[PDB]
Amino acid sequence: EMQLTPFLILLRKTLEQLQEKDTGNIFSEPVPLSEVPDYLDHIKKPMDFFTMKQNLEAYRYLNFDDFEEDFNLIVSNCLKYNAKDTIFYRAAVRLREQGGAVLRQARRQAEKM
Ligand SMILES: O=C1CNc2ccc(C(F)(F)F)cc2N1
Repeated sequence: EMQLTPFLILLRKTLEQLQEKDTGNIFSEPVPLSEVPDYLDHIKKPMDFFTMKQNLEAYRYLNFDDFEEDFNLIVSNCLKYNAKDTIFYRAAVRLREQGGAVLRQARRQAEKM
C-alpha cells in the first residue's frame, strides 16, 4: 500500500549496498559458462547482481520478498555449485551474513512506507 517510485529507490540503494559486500565482484555478473561449462547441470536458475539490476529496472521486483528471493539465489547457487573448502563457498556464506543484515534494515524502511 505504498508508492512505487520510493520503493524502487530503496531497492536500488539496497542492491548497491549488497554489491558493496561482494568485494571480489564474484557475484556482479553471471557465472561465466566459458570458464564453468558444466555450471547449468544442476543450477537451474543462475542469478547475479547485474541480472537483479535489470530485473529491478524492468519493474520485476514489486515487493521486498521477490527482490530478496533473487539475492538468496545468488547465495544458494554458489553454496550448491562449489565445494565447501573453496573461496567461492566461503564468500557466499559471508555474503549471506552481511547481506542478511542489509536486507533486514532495508525491509524495516520499506515497512515504514
Ligand atoms: O559460483 C561462482 C561464483 N562466480 C564465479 C565467477 C567466476 C568464476 C570463474 F570465472 F570461473 F572463475 C567462477 C564463479 N563461480
